[PDB]
This record gives sequence, structure tokens and C-alpha cells, in this order.
Amino acid sequence: SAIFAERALLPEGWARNVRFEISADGVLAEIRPDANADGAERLGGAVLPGMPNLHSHAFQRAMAGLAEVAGNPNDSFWTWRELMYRMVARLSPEQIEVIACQLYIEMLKAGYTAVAEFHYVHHDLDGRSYADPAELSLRISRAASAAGIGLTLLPVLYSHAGFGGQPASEGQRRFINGSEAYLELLQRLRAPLEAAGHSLGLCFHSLRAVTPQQIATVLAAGHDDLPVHIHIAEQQKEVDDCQAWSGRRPLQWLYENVAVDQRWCLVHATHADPAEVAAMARSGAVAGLCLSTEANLGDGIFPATDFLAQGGRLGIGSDSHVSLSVVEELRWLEYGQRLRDRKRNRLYRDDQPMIGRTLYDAALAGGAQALGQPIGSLAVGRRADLLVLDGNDPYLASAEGDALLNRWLFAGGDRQVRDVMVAGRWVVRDGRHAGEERSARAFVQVLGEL
Ligand SMILES: N=C(N)N[C@@H](CCC(=O)O)C(=O)O
Ligand SMILES: [Zn+2]
Repeated sequence: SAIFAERALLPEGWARNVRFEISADGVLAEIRPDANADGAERLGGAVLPGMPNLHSHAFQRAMAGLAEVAGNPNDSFWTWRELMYRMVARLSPEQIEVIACQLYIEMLKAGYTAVAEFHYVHHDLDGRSYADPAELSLRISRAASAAGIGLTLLPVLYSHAGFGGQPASEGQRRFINGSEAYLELLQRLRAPLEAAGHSLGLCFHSLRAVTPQQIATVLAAGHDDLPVHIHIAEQQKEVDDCQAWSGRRPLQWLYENVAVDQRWCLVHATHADPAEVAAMARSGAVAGLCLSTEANLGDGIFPATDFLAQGGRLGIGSDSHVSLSVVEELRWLEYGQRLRDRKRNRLYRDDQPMIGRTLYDAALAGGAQALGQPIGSLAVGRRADLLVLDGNDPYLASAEGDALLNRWLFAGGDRQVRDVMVAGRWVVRDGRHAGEERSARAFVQVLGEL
């Protein structure tokens, strides 16, 4: 099939009159700027690579916004976590799948074309494994296929309630596997995921939830083709607790004990000191920044300017899914730096003064890297994942090139995303997803049950 864009953001920058040929398998086959649109579908606005969403816990969308109730003069991440545990305790396999499908449809409508699902809900309500332990992982994959979103499934190793290998709490029972069972699950997922065109990654929940021996064991197991994700340094309390346990800060500890490299996505990484920031940038690991969730949970502000300055790589994730908006994450990534520094125009490159373009470029690259997928760029051989902005919008129609990204990301919003393609298939057209009516009906029923 062929599509034609009057304006498109290609790897070398903005281009005009671009004709794309897309293979039967949804791969970009030919990309020709300054071309004719003969026989190709003319697109309705500016075309961008789709944005990868590098961190998600799907089920949390069901509780999104409901935890905004003061139950203490000092509510925090940790009282929130108890509420999250209460919901996860009652979620059936069918409910989990319905929530995921609905969530992925909403992600697509926002311009997220692929998602890394950081998946730790493994077992039944009693904490016992399903007859096929991959039961819930397979439902995540089925939901992603139904929505049409790209997927890297990250089954999560979760074994302990805290540093020093503390025993898992009852509230964590659905998450728990030892290293051996985890590795069996991981290996068993390869075939079904491959069959769906989906990807896989290794994942440790956090340094609180696994032991150093488990990390070594898993990393030595031979899955060298896989991304590696971990929540790290999100909350000050984890930093303090890590120091009491090891005499090291979380990021410090990880870098001293593990060969962190480009395979890694360090989710949050919020409390990184100057040395830790330097080590992250040197390693080529991706910082998985979840701005709306980090603000919602009162985590803090990442040192993004220092990090970017040293060649740091980053991407964005919607995480708890209080927000499903590429615009909001990138906008408030920048705005948080502005509020901290009390200055403007914080995240730019030496070769790129445009803030919107800097942010979009960065998150596309970090997102693709963290997912381990051939995405993030409209280049021959990469997957045809793209969004089409509103060509009739007066702000966008009046802008060219990087100014258009500034109008969208800093003055515009989600409804400016009109059409979305993943793997060469249109999954959103004029703001609508074909499965939205059925999904919303299933979803409202599930919310009522919960
Ligand atoms: N940290 C965030 N935001 N989310 C975590 C909460 C549980 C924890 O970290 O122990 C999670 O969904 O696993
Ligand atoms: Zn998370």
C-alpha cells in the first residue's frame, strides 16, 4: 500500500510531499520526498513517527483518579500503594483483559503506537499459579492484538517485600515467582509473543523486590537478546532504605554490581545524584520518565537537563495511566525543569534549539530502544507506525516544521492527533477506533463490578 504526506518528519528532518510504500507486512519499503501522490492515500495533516510508551501497568487505568482522596495529612506513594493492592486483589483474568484492551485503544488515540507492559500480575486470587502460569501474560498479548498496538511484554520478577530479601506480603501474592519459575515463564512466552508479532523483555520489579543473587542468576541465563527493565530510585524512601541496606544509593548500587548498558531501561531514576546521572549517560541506558505518574505520586523531578547534556537517552511512559497523552508527558517533562530552575527553554540540544523537536526526537529514540522494537523513525526497514496530525487545525496549518511541534506539544493537545497507523494498519481514523464501542461497553461493566 502507499500513503502520501504533504509534510512528514523523516530521520533527516522535515520533508515535503513524501510518498511512502508499505509492505504487506507493515514495514516501510520506500520513502520518497518531493514525490507525486499518484495512487497513494493522501493524508490529512503532518505525519510523525508514532510515540513508544515505554512503561505501563495496564490494570491501574481502572483506578485512575480514584486515589485523589486525602486519608491522612501526609498521604504518599505508600498509602496509594495499599489502595492499588486492594484493586489488584479483586481483578479476574477477564477484567484484566478488558481493562488492557480499553487502555490500549485510548493509548492509540493519543498517539502512542507501541507499549512496554511492565507486567507483574501473574497468579490467581489465592496467589496460586494458573494451570498455564502464563494465563494473564497471554491475555495482555491478546488485548494488544485486539487494539492493534505494538507490544513489548515485560513479565516481572517479583519475589520480596523489601531490601535484604524480606518475605513477600499477602498483598503481593499474585506477583511472586522465584528465579526458576520466572525463567520458565519468560522462555515459554517467546513462542506465543513471536506468533503475535510482539516482543519480550526481562524485568526486575525493583531492588526492593528481588535480591542481588536473583539479578545475577537471571542475567546469566542467556536471554541476551532482551531489553532489561527495572523501577529504580523513584522515591526518597527507597534511597534511604537502600543506603541502610548496602551503604549505597539505588542507582549507585546497580551500577557498582551490574553491567548496565544500552539494553536497560531504568524506570523513573528520579533520585539520581550528579555521579549517578553521569553513570547513566555513559552507559547508554534509557531513563524511563513517567511524568504525569511521578507528579501524581509526588516522586520528584528528574535531573533531565544535566542528563541530556551528557548524552543521556530517555523515553516516556504512562505508568499508572492517570494520563494518556504524549503531549502532557513531553510538555510537563520540560515544564518540571522550568519550575525547578525558574528558567525557560531547558531541554534542547547544541544542534537543536527547538524544544518540542528536542523532546520528540529524544523520546522516539529512547522509546524504541527501551522496547527493543524497530520503531521510532520513518526509515526503510522500520515498522510503519505513525500519526497524522490535524491539517485543518489553524495553529498547525499556519506552522511549518519544528514550529508545528511546538504548537502541538506546548499550545495544543491530544485531539490534534487524528489518524494513527501501527504495522501498516490504520487503527485510529478521524479520532475513532473501530473497536471503541464494544470495548467501552465491556469496560464500563467491569468498572461497575469493581
Ligand atoms: N512505583 C510505582 N509508581 N508503581 C509500582 C507501585 C508498587 C511498588 O513500587 O512497590 C507498581 O505498579 O508496581
Ligand atoms: Zn511502574
